[PDB]
Amino acid sequence: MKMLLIHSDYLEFEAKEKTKIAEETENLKGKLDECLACFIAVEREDENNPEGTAIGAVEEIEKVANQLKVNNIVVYPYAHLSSDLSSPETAVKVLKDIESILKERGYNVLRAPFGWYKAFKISCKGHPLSELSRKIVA
Amino acid sequence: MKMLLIHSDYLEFEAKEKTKIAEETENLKGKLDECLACFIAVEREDENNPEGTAIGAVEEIEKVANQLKVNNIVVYPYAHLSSDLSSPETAVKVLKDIESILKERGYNVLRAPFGWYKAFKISCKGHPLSELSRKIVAK
Ligand SMILES: Nc1ncnc2c1ncn2[C@@H]1O[C@H](CO)[C@@H](NC(=O)[C@@H](N)CO)[C@H]1O
Ligand SMILES: Nc1ncnc2c1ncn2[C@@H]1O[C@H](CO)[C@@H](NC(=O)[C@@H](N)CO)[C@H]1O
Ligand SMILES: [Cl-]
Ligand SMILES: [Mg+2]
Repeated sequence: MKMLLIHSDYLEFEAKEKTKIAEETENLKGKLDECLACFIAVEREDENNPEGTAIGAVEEIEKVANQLKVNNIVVYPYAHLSSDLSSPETAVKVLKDIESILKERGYNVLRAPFGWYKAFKISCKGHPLSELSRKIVA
Repeated sequence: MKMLLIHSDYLEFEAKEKTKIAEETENLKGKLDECLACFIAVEREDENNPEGTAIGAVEEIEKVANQLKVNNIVVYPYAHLSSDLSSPETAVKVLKDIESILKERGYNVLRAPFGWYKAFKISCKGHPLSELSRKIVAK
């Protein structure tokens, strides 16, 4: 799994174009202020252990989110972070689990929909811990 | 080299804090509209051929910019795209070369400062060619 975590003034997105793997969700458009935007590519190795991957990913997000005193999290599928992707069924499973576990831990989570081409706007705060890269190996 | 190309309504940045490897510059704030924002990690393999790498990079930028009818290009140093980075000296050499080559080919380029912490803002247009990853192996 590869993740880029961006401490943002806001993240706004709008689903524009369907792909063959687009999921119809209740958040085709969405916005979250004062948030950690987590851009996530689910990778082929993740298929070995989808559940452990989600757990590892949540541990890293919470480390960052707690250091920054941030409760708003956007889980944003971002397949461009890796050229070794998992299958779509595994990827959906892992993204929804990261969301589900974060909500159980009291975070305010907005999941952007899987399998769409989307427009987005972001403003990255630019302090020393505002942009962080994490590689998760379960 | 790893590149992530994003077709944007705009890209803005402001340098905030100097890292220990910051490039000396006066270009500390900048904005470019209707651009292809090119986030670039220069990798250690690029050390064997910095010239071919910049040429390889520009070739890929050109193919996208021509498809999308874009003339405005941001060259934005982005180490997080790769876990196997080049030296900072090689990275700047390559990024500068990318800019100068694009400039010779008629593109307008904004180059974001290397080794500074920057605030930034981007609006990605959201279509199938609006975000592209490219791996450049130099010829
Ligand atoms: N292994 C994977 N990890 C994360 N995301 C994945 C994926 N496989 C497919 N996707 C999703 O399908 C859209 C098209 O590839 C991807 N779309 C995107 O990454 C958008 N940023 C484009 O605007 C994403 O929703
Ligand atoms: N091989 C390389 N390729 C591209 N950029 C590189 C580099 N080595 C160092 N940098 C730059 O130094 C900052 C601190 O690592 C890097 N900073 C950044 O990538 C910010 N966007 C996130 O901190 C970047 O400016
Ligand atoms: Cl979804
Ligand atoms: Mg738009």
